Amino acid sequence: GHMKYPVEGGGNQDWWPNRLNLKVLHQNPAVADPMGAAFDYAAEVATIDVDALTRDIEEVMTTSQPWWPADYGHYGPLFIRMAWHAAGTYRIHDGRGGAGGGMQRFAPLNSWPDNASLDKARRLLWPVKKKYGKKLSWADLIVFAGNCALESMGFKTFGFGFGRVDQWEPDEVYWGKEATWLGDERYSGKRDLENPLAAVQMGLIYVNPEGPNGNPDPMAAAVDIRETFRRMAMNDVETAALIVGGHTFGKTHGAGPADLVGPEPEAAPLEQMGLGWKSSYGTGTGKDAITSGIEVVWTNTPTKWDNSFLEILYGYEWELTKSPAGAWQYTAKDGAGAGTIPDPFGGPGRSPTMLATDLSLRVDPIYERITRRWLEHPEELADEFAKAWYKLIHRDMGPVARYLGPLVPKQTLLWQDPVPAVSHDLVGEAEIASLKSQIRASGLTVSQLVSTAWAAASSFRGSDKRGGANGGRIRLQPQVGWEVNDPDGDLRKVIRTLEEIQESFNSAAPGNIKVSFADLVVLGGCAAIEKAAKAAGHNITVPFTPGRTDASQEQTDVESFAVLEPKADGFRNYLGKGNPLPAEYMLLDKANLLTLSAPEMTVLVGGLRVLGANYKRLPLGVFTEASESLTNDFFVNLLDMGITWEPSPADDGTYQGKDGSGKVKWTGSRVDLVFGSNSELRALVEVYGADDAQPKFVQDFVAAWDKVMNLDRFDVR
Amino acid sequence: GHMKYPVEGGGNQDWWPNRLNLKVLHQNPAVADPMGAAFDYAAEVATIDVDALTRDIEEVMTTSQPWWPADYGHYGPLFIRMAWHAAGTYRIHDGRGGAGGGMQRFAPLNSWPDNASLDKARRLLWPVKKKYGKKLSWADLIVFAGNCALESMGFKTFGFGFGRVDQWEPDEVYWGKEATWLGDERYSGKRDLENPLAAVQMGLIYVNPEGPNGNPDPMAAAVDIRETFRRMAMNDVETAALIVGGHTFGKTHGAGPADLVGPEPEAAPLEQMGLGWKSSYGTGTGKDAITSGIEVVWTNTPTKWDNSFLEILYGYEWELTKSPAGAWQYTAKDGAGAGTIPDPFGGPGRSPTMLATDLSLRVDPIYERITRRWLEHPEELADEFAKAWYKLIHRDMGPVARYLGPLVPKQTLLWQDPVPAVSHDLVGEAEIASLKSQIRASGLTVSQLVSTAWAAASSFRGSDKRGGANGGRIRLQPQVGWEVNDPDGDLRKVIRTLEEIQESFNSAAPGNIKVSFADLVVLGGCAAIEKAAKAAGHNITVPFTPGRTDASQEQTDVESFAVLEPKADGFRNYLGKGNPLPAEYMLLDKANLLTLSAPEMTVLVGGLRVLGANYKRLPLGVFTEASESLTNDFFVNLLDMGITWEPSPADDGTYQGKDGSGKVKWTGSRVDLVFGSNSELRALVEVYGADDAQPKFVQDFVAAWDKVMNLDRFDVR
Ligand code: HEM
Ligand code: HEM
Repeated sequence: GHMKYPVEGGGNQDWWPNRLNLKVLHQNPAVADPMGAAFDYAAEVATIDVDALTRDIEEVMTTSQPWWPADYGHYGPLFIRMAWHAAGTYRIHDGRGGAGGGMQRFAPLNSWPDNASLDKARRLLWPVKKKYGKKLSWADLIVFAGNCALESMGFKTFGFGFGRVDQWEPDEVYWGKEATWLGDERYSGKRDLENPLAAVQMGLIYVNPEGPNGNPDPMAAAVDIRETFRRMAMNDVETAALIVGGHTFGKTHGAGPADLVGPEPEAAPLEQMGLGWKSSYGTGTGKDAITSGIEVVWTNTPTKWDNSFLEILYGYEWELTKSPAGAWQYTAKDGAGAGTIPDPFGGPGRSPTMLATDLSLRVDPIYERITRRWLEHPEELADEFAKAWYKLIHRDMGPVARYLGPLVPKQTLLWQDPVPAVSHDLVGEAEIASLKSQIRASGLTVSQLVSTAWAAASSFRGSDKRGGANGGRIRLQPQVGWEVNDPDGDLRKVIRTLEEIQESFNSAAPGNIKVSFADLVVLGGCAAIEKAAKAAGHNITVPFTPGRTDASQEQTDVESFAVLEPKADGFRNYLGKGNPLPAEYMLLDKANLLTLSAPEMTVLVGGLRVLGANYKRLPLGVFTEASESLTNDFFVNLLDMGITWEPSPADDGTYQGKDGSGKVKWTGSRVDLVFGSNSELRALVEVYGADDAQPKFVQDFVAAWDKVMNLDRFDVR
Repeated sequence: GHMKYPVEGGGNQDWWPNRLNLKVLHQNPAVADPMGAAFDYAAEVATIDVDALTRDIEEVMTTSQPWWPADYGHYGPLFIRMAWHAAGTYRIHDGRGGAGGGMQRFAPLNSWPDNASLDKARRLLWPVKKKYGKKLSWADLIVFAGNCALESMGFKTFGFGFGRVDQWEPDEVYWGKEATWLGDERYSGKRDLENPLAAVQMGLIYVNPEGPNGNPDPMAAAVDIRETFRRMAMNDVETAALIVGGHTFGKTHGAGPADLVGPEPEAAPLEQMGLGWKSSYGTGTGKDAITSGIEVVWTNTPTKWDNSFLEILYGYEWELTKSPAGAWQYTAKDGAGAGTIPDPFGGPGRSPTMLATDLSLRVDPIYERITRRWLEHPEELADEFAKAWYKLIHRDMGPVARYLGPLVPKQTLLWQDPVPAVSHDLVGEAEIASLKSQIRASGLTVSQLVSTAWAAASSFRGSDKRGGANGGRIRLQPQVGWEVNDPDGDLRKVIRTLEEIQESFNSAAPGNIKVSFADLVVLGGCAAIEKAAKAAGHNITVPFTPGRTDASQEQTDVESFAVLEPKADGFRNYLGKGNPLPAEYMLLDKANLLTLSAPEMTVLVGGLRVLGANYKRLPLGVFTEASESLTNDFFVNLLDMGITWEPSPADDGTYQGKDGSGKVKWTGSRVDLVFGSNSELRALVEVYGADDAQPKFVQDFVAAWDKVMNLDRFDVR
């Protein structure tokens, strides 16, 4: 190999290929954001004229463009494939992917094989982004072009939510190890797909449309449809609703050989202006379009909503054939329905065709039972496509407070993890003071208060903005019984105590003030950090924002919440079994999911350790001789060159630090030691380990802790 | 080949390996900085008791630590090598390298081979940094330790300035193409060393202590030293003074086999806490230490400033031999000097030894008379050394206004590109605003105004902070006939039209207020920009700050301003020969040297296009029909899908954009089109191309233009 200029990719990653990459803790840095620091997209969208945006979109859908003429003179279908592919990268394991950041316009997703032709699809909406400017993000516009497409073609959607903030540097997500497009190195066992992935091959949204590995077997393809969709929050009924209702519109494109198709956008020459997949077949567009290489037209009304798709799937029998590019697809046997399917540009009619994956809705017994009922009762299909399409293009929006606009329905949806609305006067500065003191007298230790508070709030992840302390769910299933949160039972004693305090406060309160459990969980950790700063000779108040309310078990989807459990949390020195990488990489990934910077991550580790927040209260990293005191001792001792460190003899992932006498003074994990070893983190430890650093250490730790307690509080922003 | 998790370095560089890398425009992001936004290092280092610091560094130097015992009981020489290596990465071609950022504490410099065992040298200064905290940067400290060490051991230095701010992420710099340490792929012809490097192998500071490619030919090593040191801005006399000066102290370390020496710090295990090159030879430290493999001790006074080096070099005859690690070195003939050189731990005492690099001082012609002189005139050695060492260590610190502390001598130095201080008074606001008219009322157009301003300020590189507009040096050589600056065009006409009004404003005689040329070059472009903005319905005011003064040709080292000649500047669509990478890369690179953000680069290019700023006022990129109007036109037309780009049939590295009618309407270069092709740039373009964007673009343009005019103005901080 050869080392390159940094402007062409070079860097220290090339000299130490598996080195921690701290650039994950500064994604989308403000230096790259062209908008001012005072710019609030939510404020812009709140003033947008929806009825004008809609018409300008319908005006775009029905005005063909010579560089990509419109099938049946309507782009609606194409925009549905666009919105579905923007949302369709979402995966449940890490919450990443999805439409919430508009990431389909940047690499690598803009160049994914399955996003072929969507480069053109987005281009067609620039006239729309231009008329509306800073009031409309690309993220909102992309997904809204589909919801407008549906309504325009006969399907009344459930509603819509604006508020997706545009970004400027693509989020980096691990999409698989395969270095080859459409590669498959992601299965083991009996068809067990590698977590966190949610697609069968590198570059696909979900499944191969020619069946597994290209084997056009409907019954097997359905195993993949079932499972990739599951990993995208869709059950059997939602998946069938989605596939059916989607293919009620539009058509495939495979008019000619696929080896006539040029390089993907990110690899294209300059003169193409961001567009890729340029084809020398015929016009290279329109009647000669080559997208997937398949050539199917599911319905006889490609631009209206009706029950044609299932009528057709069930009213013919199907045999296997080749498209003009040689891809597998099915056709109606015995020349049935010849000439019955309309042409994208006026040519002769054609005869019905389906994909392998479409036959799976009839051949699979679960899906047969679902689709046959909709054949006989199509109105059930409308209701389920409404719900599933809503879920799909909103799944990563986070709490409802974040949904803006006049088309936002008012109904509770379990998959949003609802939280009740405030019912009483929120707790003021005088009651917050009283409660910090009541909690400090309750008998709960500093460690109990800070662990519970952290466990509740750190359940947030910024990929999809699920999780967090609002809801009160640390006392509901499944969070009460996550291994990290409750090794030996202390958690339910804390819960018990905090509920007595809330009850007695609420029955004595002045007037109509009431505190929720969810708030007292957070308030308690703020109360302990104050007490523990005082013990170190710092008088400081920890901020606190009331407003959380208490969700109920019935309002908490236990299985949906399953993906949020930490298999590893380095802030509590917790390392469960089965993580993809060593503990220090997981630490950074957890730091990334909490939207934390390296300085913020560094300060919270050191504080949490001396506060006793360690899982099982283990001594790993607890480099202090004070109890329940918020000092910067973690940083000072990490830098003590009078300690010698070796891997512990029991090969237990711990380290032994010996002082001059050869006696063991400290013990540590890989997560602790990486702060003294990694030359960027050690730099940060030298900041907080200096003699003049303890007041700054305390202030910056309070700020980082307050930032974690508020991660889901979009109700106050 | 396998894609990796981002946290482990994976990203879109893996799928398109030569793609354009924009993080180069957000090095040292703010969210990675642990110091506040309001952190003011200058205001901190001013508080420092400099005498106490010196005393503390002194106590470090004489207290051996057991994990790296001190040769001769004094870490002074180690600290000087440390300091020489921290500065000794500098190179004149890009002004990158040098001690200004303290980059030796980070990758890859912390792990370069020549920087061996300096990890322990930096580790020894932790008690000092700990004591002084935020009032003292590692950058200042590393360098200042070497200066203190000199004085400590008998050499009075010319002085020292503070003010090098610590950074928190490596600066990634091209250090060569070789993917092997000590590798060599940089030499073509006969000894021609690829620009813009300044060392003979990958991971070296200058040259190979065993002669070129290990050939201990002093005469041949002299060619490397000369060419190598000249690229770090040292001439024959400076260079001879540094080698003699440095090797007055200390020794080399090669006590046993180098394969007993473990991995370098960035590849070393966690438990080594940032250190590397751990060694199973004997104790692995001290008398058994191994750093380079050579075992030479130059002087009999290794902790004192003497002339013993040159009396040894000339008082003996040097024959070839080998250290205990297969290392080529030189030693006395005939068993001369037996026992005269003392051992660093009370050993028996040894014969004299030199490096091949050392013998270049006696074998080469030019070095031999520099040196033979000093053999009888150590007062001249001493004087040149302090002159050169001072420069070696402040080369990248920029304008002398930046030098902080009580140790800065006021003597002007020529390499500092000195600028006369504001003698008279400066123009107040009613004087500036009364003075723009008299530039507007000149045959000078925006094209000549706006451009010439740009050519002045754009002279600045952020790497070593040299160049810039202050100094009036555009009137002077070599910025006079810089092929970018004048295609033999209106520059003199604008120069003398401005001098004409310089002579004219000062001769007016209102009092003390005299006006500098330099200040008017800058002021021209400002008012021009104001006219353009009114030419487009914006009554605008472009900020302006007086203070520049005009230097003289006698105070302008011409050979030292050569390396500031842009072989490329995309911002005026210029591209000479020789550039190592395509146009778009050198656009990004030049914007990095300008300390510009990607939003800033974009708004700038867009504005300068529509102002004829372009080299030879060529039409490439000028996507507007107005002249000298300030619009976003460049962005709007860049996003015009009715335009069709293809390379120009003439293959000039240009393109044509036809409007469907087949007639070329726009033409452009790569630099122009990369903004409409690259997915991240086009995102920006689409902010400033939108309908509601015109005010913000002007607003953002003035701010970004202001930034470039004010780059070197450290004199107003
Ligand atoms: C197993 C599931 C699915 C498979 C295998 C699949 C595959 C495909 C393929 C291969 C194409 C056309 C590619 C080309 O143009 O060459 C397509 C088109 C399309 N897909 Fe699907 N898809 C699936 C699910 C969905 C879903 C969930 C939706 C939306 C809710 C959807 C909506 C559409 C639409 C509207 C088109 C028409 C595009 C146009 O008219 O230009 N598909 N699908
Ligand atoms: C052609 C130029 C130079 C070459 C090839 C060179 C080479 C070397 C080498 C190989 C070592 C051995 C380090 C070890 O094994 O411990 C060394 C040590 C040293 N160098 Fe140089 N050097 C050069 C210029 C300089 C300059 C310009 C200075 C200072 C102005 C300097 C100061 C020192 C000092 C003080 C040491 C001793 C450090 C100690 O005692 O640990 N050298 N040099």
